[PDB]
Amino acid sequence: MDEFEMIKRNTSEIISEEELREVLKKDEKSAGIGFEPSGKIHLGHYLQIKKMIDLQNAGFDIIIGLADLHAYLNQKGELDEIRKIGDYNKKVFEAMGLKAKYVYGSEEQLDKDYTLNVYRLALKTTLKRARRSMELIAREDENPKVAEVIYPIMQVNSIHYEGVDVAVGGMEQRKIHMLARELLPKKVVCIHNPVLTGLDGEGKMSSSKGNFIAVDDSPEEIRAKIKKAYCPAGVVEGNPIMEIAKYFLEYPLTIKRPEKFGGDLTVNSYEELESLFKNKELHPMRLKNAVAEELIKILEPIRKRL
Amino acid sequence: MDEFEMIKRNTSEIISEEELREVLKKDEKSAGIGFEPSGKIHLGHYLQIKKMIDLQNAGFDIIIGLADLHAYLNQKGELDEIRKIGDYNKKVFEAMGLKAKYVYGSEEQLDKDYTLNVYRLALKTTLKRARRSMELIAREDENPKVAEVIYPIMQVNSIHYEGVDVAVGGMEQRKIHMLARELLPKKVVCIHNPVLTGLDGEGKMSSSKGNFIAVDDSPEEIRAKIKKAYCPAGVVEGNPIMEIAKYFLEYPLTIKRPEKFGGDLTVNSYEELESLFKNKELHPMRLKNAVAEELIKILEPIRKRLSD
Ligand SMILES: N[C@@H](Cc1ccc(OCc2ccccc2[N+](=O)[O-])cc1)C(=O)O
Ligand SMILES: N[C@@H](Cc1ccc(OCc2ccccc2[N+](=O)[O-])cc1)C(=O)O
Repeated sequence: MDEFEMIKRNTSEIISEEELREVLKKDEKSAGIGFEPSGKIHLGHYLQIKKMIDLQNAGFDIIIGLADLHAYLNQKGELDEIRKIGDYNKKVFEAMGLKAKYVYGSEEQLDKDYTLNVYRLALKTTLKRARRSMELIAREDENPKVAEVIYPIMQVNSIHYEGVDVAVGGMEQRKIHMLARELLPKKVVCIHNPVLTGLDGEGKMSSSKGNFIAVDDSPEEIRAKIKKAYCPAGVVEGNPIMEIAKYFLEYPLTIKRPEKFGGDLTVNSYEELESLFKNKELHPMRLKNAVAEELIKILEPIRKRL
Repeated sequence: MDEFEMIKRNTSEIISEEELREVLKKDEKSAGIGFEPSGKIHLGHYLQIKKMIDLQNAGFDIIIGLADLHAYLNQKGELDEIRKIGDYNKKVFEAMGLKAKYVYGSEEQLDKDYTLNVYRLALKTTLKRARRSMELIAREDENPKVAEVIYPIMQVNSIHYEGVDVAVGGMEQRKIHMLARELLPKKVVCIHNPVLTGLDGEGKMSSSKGNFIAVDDSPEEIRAKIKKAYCPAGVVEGNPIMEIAKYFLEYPLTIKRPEKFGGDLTVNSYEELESLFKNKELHPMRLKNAVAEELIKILEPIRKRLSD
């Protein structure tokens, strides 16, 4: 019910709870997230988009940032019209149902007033702090580059020119946000979403890793990717199919099971599901076939809307 | 003599010797230097301006850069209207005889096309490279700031957007210029002028430490400032008064001396003067007063034009 807990849902960290409550009292508020344009949109993008719609529905005006520059800066893509990728990216977010104010990076990040504050910011940032903020975002080049330390201050100075009271992002962005809370004049609050494990089970879910499900993928592809996933019995930590169960699932839900071995088991909470998978009452194969079907149902509207 | 040797004169290093010749053969040609604007213009600035005039005499169109932006980036000053300070510096350089295209930094270091190339350059520059190039130009901060690593690329990028075939500066700016030779497509020629030691002798000449002789200093000060200089008999290295004779005074010179100790002696070259000090044949009080009197003469026209 309460808009606080609706926002706090599935959020690993909120800095801070109290500070959020004070700016909830304000009449007009803004929340902002930024995405580097990626070819295929995966589930980790959806989870963040969910929380923006939660803030949007809570009265927030939403700013979504497309970091077309950081593609060159972080060597993500040496393509000119990456905006074309971001166009589709912008379209996919609208298909999910988030009407926001999409601000491309190249529009606002070469202005003289902004570039000045970037140097002003570099006057207060130390080399050690900047590298520390990029331990989970950068590429960790053997011969590191000057662009690595420019990425955080541009990230921090962007938050300023967007003036968003709420700054959202993955847990990867925790350190740049703490740096931004230190240097920026206004103390924006930070909402950090959990990092999804991949279907490989070894690393985080990223498109380049290939361990990703796409809202654009075909129903049979979702069946196959899940069928091969790292779903171990008695494992809830590091289990990606259990992560899908925690976030993108709707309760109650019916799991088909013949009565000889148990019976149709309707679950009403992930904590119920977590207790049954941990004590080995539910088999991974059964969990995979169940989680797959709802995901196909949930991503199907977003699919046809494209 | 020839425009080469006039340009080589009193230069520590020229990268490259063969390249400068090819630049001189080109009819149209440009050379550029840059200065962080300071309140008082000491002798160390005059030496750099001289070599621009030597480049200007050879036909090089000259560009002087005023690093108004780097007044904050290196924390040289937090004052806003540094322009008025640098505007006084403009006329000061003209009195020395240098008419040039003065380009303020802030008027171009914030453009869209310039800023973008800074990032594109940061995608080819490593952190260790920029940190080493800043060794002689740093503030020796305990916790280094990101602005220290940003500074050299802006220089390397400023050199590009000025397209100056000849990039000239102090010997401390060597590594920044060696970075521009590696990164920039046009291999600009580098001319490195020596570093003048300060009157204290322990440090170098800077407007901060106060061990400087300004071109607007009053004639009695030049005598008193030189009177308390580190002039060690028999040492030419690290001798500031010796360096004044090497780069600024004109020859031949006759030092006044009673006959009993050798009489008035005629020195026709700094090498002869350098030989006498090593051979103890010349006392510092003599060399001090002699160097001072010749200096006020040289600084007299520049000093008068500033007045009124
Ligand atoms: N680091 C991300 C990419 C990224 C790049 C720039 C960026 O700053 C812009 C911004 C910042 C805070 C609030 C709102 C906005 N905004 O412009 O809407 C945000 C994200 C990644 O690793 O994907
Ligand atoms: N480093 C100096 C100050 C300094 C600042 C900027 C600078 O680059 C600009 C430039 C460079 C070469 C040719 C032309 C131009 N230009 O843009 O006119 C050069 C020197 C000091 O520490 O005193």
